[PDB]
Amino acid sequence: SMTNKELQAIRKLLMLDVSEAAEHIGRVSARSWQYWESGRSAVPDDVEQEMLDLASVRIEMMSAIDKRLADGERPKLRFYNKLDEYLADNPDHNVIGWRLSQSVAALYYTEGHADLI
Amino acid sequence: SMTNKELQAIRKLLMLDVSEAAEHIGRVSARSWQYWESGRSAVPDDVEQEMLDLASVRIEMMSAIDKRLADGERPKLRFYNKLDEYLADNPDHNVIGWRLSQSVAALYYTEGHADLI
RNA sequence: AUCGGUUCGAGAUGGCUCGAAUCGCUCCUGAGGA
Repeated sequence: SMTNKELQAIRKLLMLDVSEAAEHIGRVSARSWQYWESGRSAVPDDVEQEMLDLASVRIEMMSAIDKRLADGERPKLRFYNKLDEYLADNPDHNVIGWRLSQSVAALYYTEGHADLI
Repeated sequence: SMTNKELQAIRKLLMLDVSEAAEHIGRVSARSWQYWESGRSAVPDDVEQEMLDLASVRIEMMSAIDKRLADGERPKLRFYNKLDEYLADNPDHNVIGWRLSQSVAALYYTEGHADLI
């Protein structure tokens, strides 16, 4: 059972906007998502499960970069500034994968391990 | 020199809004900060220096939680929903420390090391 | 006019229906205006 604070924490960590999360994860309007983050309405179960699943996918993304850093190379990571240039390189992905790509790449750029292209 | 992608990456990692960074870090209008992130105008050096200094404060905070994690403790971290609630417990801080606190609390909640109150 | 971001207000309160402030896109002459 979630809490509005930790729901907002997971949403802000994965670099999602309110309307993007409302359309693609909630399937609700943005006002309903704002009422879930405010505690006026209780967070549903499936939203909790899907956000925990997306955090697991983020851990699977970080494991391969740790695997490459174990091999002594220095990775180059793609930081797409716009969704259309992301979809030019990615046929079968959406805005969630773009946000996950940005949130994974920003971490390893800030820690000094990798480079952004 | 710092590219616009790296500036946007560090800004989105620290959970700062455009207007907040434009007022306190940039001391400019938000229209100019969008030009620095869009690539129409070059990033000034004194913004680069400030963002790297702030990221070092974040690394210091993560080390400070990790030294408590080394004791076998399960730390209960504080996530603040509002700026005035943070200012009640931190009279001499401002909005930047609130955002940094929120990012560190979200990161340690997500990976299972900590609990949120 | 139209379209985006952030923060909020009501209502037999439901994953619902209506609204508000402000910053932008656009136009003019690290800035100011409608």
